[PDB]
Amino acid sequence: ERDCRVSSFRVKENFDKARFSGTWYAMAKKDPEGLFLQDNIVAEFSVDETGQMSATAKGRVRLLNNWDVCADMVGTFTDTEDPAKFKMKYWGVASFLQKGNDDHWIVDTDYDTYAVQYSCRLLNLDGTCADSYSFVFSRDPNGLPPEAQKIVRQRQEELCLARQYRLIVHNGYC
Ligand SMILES: CC1=C(/C=C/C(C)=C/C=C/C(C)=C/CO)C(C)(C)CCC1
Ligand SMILES: [Cl-]
Repeated sequence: ERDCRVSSFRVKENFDKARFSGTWYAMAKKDPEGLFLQDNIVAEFSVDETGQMSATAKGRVRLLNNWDVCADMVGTFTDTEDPAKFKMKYWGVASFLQKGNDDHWIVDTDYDTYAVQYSCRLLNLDGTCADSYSFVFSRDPNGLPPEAQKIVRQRQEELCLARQYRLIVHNGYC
């Protein structure tokens, strides 16, 4: 019954880059295919005088055969016609870290408590996502208050992802 076409997904009305700036702690994630950030994930968002949003991110990644490594990433966002939908060019401060360019949607936020992010890297032929990821962020590293949690759960369901998240631990690995 639920519409899981990516083109159907609502995102944050009148998204405000300035209000979104600062530190966001990843509390949960739905993983894409392939190498991804593992845990201890913290993002720092900024916006400059011209209005270009950028970010940095720290987090543990496990390069295969179980090598751990605190990845240190940089992201720059290109605006689209939708104020909450961006193209994110990203890379690591080290050359060998993953680079690429992902859709970056702010699905919902209240700016001072929670944010829900979404990226579809590849569509299915029916308009659903073949390869997605999603972060839930909190301003407080100790987690969301119940009212925000309940909103986030609704957004998770709307993205057709609600069963597919895992919690992210923060234990000082970085
Ligand atoms: C950059 C960046 C983001 C995603 C970064 C990613 C996905 C990094 C992946 C790194 C890997 C896989 C390293 C292993 O080589 C998110 C969406 C958190 C917003 C904050 C800025
Ligand atoms: Cl569930």
